[PDB]
Amino acid sequence: TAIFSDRYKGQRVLGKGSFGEVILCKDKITGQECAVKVISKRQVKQKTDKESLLREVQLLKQLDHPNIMKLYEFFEDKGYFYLVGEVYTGGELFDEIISRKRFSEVDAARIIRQVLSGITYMHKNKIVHRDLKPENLLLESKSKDANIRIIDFGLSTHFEASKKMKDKIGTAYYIAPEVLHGTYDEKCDVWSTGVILYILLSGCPPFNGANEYDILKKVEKGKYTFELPQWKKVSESAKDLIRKMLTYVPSMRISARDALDHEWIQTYTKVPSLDNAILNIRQFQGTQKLAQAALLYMGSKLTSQDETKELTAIFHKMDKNGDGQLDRAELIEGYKELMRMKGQDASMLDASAVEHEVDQVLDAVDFDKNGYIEYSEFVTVAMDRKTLLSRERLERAFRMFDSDNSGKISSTELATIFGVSDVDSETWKSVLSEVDKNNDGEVDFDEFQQMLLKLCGN
Ligand SMILES: Nc1ncnc2c1cnn2CC1CCNCC1
Repeated sequence: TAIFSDRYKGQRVLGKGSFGEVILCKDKITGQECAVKVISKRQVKQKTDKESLLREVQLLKQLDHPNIMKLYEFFEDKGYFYLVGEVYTGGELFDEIISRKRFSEVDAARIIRQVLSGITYMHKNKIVHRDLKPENLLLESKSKDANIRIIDFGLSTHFEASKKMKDKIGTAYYIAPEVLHGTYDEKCDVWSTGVILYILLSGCPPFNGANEYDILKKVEKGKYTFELPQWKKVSESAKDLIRKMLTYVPSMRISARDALDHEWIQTYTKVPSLDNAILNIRQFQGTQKLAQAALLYMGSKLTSQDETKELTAIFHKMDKNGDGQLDRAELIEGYKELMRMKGQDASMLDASAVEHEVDQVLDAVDFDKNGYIEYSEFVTVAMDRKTLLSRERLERAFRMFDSDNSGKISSTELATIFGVSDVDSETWKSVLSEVDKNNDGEVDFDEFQQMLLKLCGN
């Protein structure tokens, strides 16, 4: 019967993970910083019963390995689960790798040794990941010597994954064929690691396609090749390990522990730079992140349409006198009422968070916080703070993808982006034709924003 907000306060948002938002939190007594993953019961269903979840959490809190995220505490209330663990500040592995001048098999081997080391340890404890992918590999700190920390190990056994595409970007490339068909075991993690290793050394997914289902069809057939030009740079032993890890029948697939003893791991963690692989990983990364940002922008526009009208109706009802005037305490009460009905905002953990947010909106609008305020003006501002925020995230991702600083995305590139985003081919072309009436075969940022608004009913 211990409450999460009695102990921890939210400092800021760390980002979106599988199953929920991750908030940087701080212990109110000790000052300890923690990364808290907040899982919404309404958004995410459980796969196991109460007893199985508690026992797994209890085990996970005791486990310790340098390549595995450390879990500290678990909480639960009427609407949420709170997974409290150690903060890591190095960011995603692949974002660090694209910022390097050089990258060799020695670097790749040291990365994969770390991932294999962590996996081996968790397998010894009968914990399977299943959803292992580059976004679940965080560097512990910004130091060039930083260890990789694998996150979300063991979670997918207890929670059902989202079917929504905004939560599924990247996932199809890395999933083992046996997970698609239902009978899987710890060997599925060695497959996913094999896919990651294939991409580290070549910069392209082994199983690819024009959309999610085309990727899944390729994974399911299990056929891949080492026939690209950049594979001629690579040692035969690297390709031998990859073959063992991407073996189709799991009983015949190499174990994590035996992969650590493989000739390639032994030789290269004891050579030329892969310039072409770095080039492809940077493009891969930019493409994946812009599709994510596009889907998140479309989502936040829909969330805004929903919340704006809801908040107006909450205040209209609150305004018993009917003159449009409410005070700060009434605005706070109504904003808290919005959080009860929705439960979308992870950063509004308690009453004290919403009070700060109300004050931030009031200080922006230039209205006095100790008198009565026009609520319609408050609603417009409060929602634009989420609307403009998501608008800037999209733009940054547009600039990053546009590595030539051309200012434009070509029609070929839009097909790639919307393929990863799983927006129907005929559907976006229609939206493009509606906005691109000069047959340029390309769009600038504003035109791209306009397409996305049209692809979420606006
Ligand atoms: N333990 C963590 N430390 C810092 N950030 C974290 C975690 C766990 N999740 N997150 C959020 C990031 C957000 C960007 N994508 C990778 C995960």
